[PDB]
Amino acid sequence: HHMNVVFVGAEMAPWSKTGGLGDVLGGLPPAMAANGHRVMVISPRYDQYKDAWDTSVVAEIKVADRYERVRFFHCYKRGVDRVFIDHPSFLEKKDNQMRFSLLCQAALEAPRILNLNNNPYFKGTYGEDVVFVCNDWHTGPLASYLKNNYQPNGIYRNAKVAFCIHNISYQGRFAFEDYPELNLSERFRSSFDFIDGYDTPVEGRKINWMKAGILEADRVLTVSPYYAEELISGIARGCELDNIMRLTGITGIVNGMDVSEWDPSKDKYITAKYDATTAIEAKALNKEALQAEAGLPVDRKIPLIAFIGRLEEQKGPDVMAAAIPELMQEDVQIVLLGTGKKKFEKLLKSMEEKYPGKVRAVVKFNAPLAHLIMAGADVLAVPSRFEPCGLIQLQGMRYGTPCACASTGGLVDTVIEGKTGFHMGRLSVDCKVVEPSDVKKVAATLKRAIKVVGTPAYEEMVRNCMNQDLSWKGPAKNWENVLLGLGV
Ligand SMILES: Nc1ncnc2c1ncn2[C@@H]1O[C@H](COP(=O)(O)OP(=O)(O)O)[C@@H](O)[C@H]1O
Repeated sequence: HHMNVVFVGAEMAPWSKTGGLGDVLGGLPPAMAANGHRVMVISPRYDQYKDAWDTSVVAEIKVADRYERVRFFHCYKRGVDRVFIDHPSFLEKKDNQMRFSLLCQAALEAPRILNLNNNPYFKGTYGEDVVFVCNDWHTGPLASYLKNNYQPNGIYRNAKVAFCIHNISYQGRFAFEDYPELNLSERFRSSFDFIDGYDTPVEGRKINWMKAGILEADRVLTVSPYYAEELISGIARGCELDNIMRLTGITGIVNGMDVSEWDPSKDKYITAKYDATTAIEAKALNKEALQAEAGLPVDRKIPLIAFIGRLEEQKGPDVMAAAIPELMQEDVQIVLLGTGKKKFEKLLKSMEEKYPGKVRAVVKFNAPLAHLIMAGADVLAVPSRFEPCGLIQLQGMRYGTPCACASTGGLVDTVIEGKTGFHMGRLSVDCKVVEPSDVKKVAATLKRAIKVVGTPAYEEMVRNCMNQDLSWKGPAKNWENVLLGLGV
């Protein structure tokens, strides 16, 4: 009931963030700390971070051949030991395994060779009685490395490791010839062994970090009970890949959100701050502000749909694009924000091209506009092919922007038909294709939603969306309940 928890991962918010691998490592740790636990977060140091004080300690780490020395910078925040692995690989305007071999290894060092009494309730060295939580493929090998170099000769021993699957789309798939460069022994080789892209003319033996991660760990996890069930089942399509393997007894906990960064009542990018009680009328102002900014006609009576995502197959921009002509039979505005492929970037761009005054396709990392979008949009459209957690709909609801979404993944957990949004049905999972039945559902659902807008029930829906707790408080209790199971 009083465990030491060490979180490892490539990205770590606020410092190194892009996808919701960042947010997870930024928010879950302190929430877990606030539950009276010794909680640490090891991740690489990508830049010369300000509150990042070198604690001088250095390990030397065996990578391929070269013996590599790492610096350990520290910053101790929010009840949480934030540790940063320093090294010149971690600064690059290939040698990809190297860096994260570094990472997993260094992360095995910081628990012992660091004395850190900053915590008012816990002193000394973290110990060798740990629970490791490994995140995404980048940390796969850690479980392995621990059994290789520690458990045989008395170090850690009764410790355990949980592997968290943030997105099955990225597995860390490498040449099988590159194996030995991990200074792990053959026993573990079999766990990495992968037959990639079978039957297709590109099939090839491969090394798979996630696979290793998954197979070697004491407990496996993902970011959503429905996603867990989608995997355990068969739907395990990471798009290009499929099933990877008969996944076994995996466990899913819905993510929380960074409720401080996204807080309509304190947000500083948007024209009008609000809570649930003034949402409707402030959202109108934000909406018009948005309408201007997007050079669309300013009119609060026009329902505005929003799409915000990386323009990749997983987030269904092609599908969104196909549905536009249909929706343009209605008096509605659609604002899309994201950046990804070319084919999609121009798919949307052509849509703006065809209906100006009604469609605006924006292509950039405009964080300010995302906020503005969240504040002013009436519905968020999230036609995902697959969706492990989803941060966009959590953000949306926080801002009272109900969601019309694909009935896949974490959206099934977080978006309730009638209370906080509108399910669309599940989309064809053949990423490379655009099912006309899908184009139909998407269109259809969006039409319903926009018809709801600006009616009493809609305002209730908004209120529901705002009145949830989407902090890490509830999540963190679920996580710990799992980290309990692990005996340590
Ligand atoms: N153009 C953009 N500008 C600002 N933020 C963006 C943009 N595109 C995506 N995002 C943010 O990144 C996320 C998109 O999906 P993401 O969570 O990265 O999926 P995954 O974690 O599976 O990679 C959203 O949560 C959104 O807030």
